[PDB]
Amino acid sequence: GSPGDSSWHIYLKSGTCPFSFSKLNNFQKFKTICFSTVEVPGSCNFPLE
Amino acid sequence: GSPGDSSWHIYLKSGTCPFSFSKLNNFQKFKTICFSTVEVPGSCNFPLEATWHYTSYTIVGALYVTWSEGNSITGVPYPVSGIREFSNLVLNNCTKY
Ligand SMILES: *[C@@H]1O[C@H](CO)[C@@H](O[C@@H]2O[C@H](CO)[C@@H](O)[C@H](O)[C@H]2NC(C)=O)[C@H](O)[C@H]1NC(C)=O
Ligand SMILES: *[C@@H]1O[C@H](CO)[C@@H](O[C@@H]2O[C@H](CO)[C@@H](O)[C@H](O)[C@H]2NC(C)=O)[C@H](O)[C@H]1NC(C)=O
Ligand SMILES: *[C@@H]1O[C@H](CO)[C@@H](O)[C@H](O)[C@H]1NC(C)=O
Repeated sequence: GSPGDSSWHIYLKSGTCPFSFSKLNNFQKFKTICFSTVEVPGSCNFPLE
Repeated sequence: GSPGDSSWHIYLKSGTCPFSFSKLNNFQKFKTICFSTVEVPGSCNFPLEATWHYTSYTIVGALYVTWSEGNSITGVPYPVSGIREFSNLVLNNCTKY
């Protein structure tokens, strides 16, 4: 309710993917994506800090 | 018995290894290999993919492989049996030596 999170700063880093997270909303073209939050072989990652 | 697998297409992809899977049988030279199917630190991988008439894709497993460089172990296309020392030579028209 009261934002005790005013001091904690949680944000994304830049991992090993050959693109950025905040620039997927620009006109980037792919073939298929399938995001996930558990480990899948053959996949890069964005850490969380 | 009856091949219900006539519609499912399971095949390998190309992972992060600096060579290909279908070209290890050519005359590639290594030092030691030790293939495995469970996770070992310091090893690249070939993913394994499944699909139904190429509509939707999924990832099933992997193949893990280590190596080191050398000139001791050599791939061979097919196991010729009976020969004491493996060599081959084709004369008089165009080959790939
Ligand atoms: C500091 O204390 C105040 C009151 O003691 C907390 O305010 C309420 O705390 C309760 C229980 O934690 C919450 O259910 C209410 O939502 C809080 N009020 C509001 C307006 O949000 C306050 O949260 C405390 N600060 C913390 C825990 O960081
Ligand atoms: C579709 O049905 C037929 C018969 O109902 C299946 O044929 C046999 O199925 C049994 C049990 O599944 C197997 O033990 C036999 O080996 C099958 N026969 C042959 C010649 O293979 C058929 O397999 C079914 N198709 C499926 C399950 O995809
Ligand atoms: C060329 O190589 C082939 C190998 O398939 C062999 O059959 C043939 O006799 C050779 N010579 C000529 C003139 O085609």
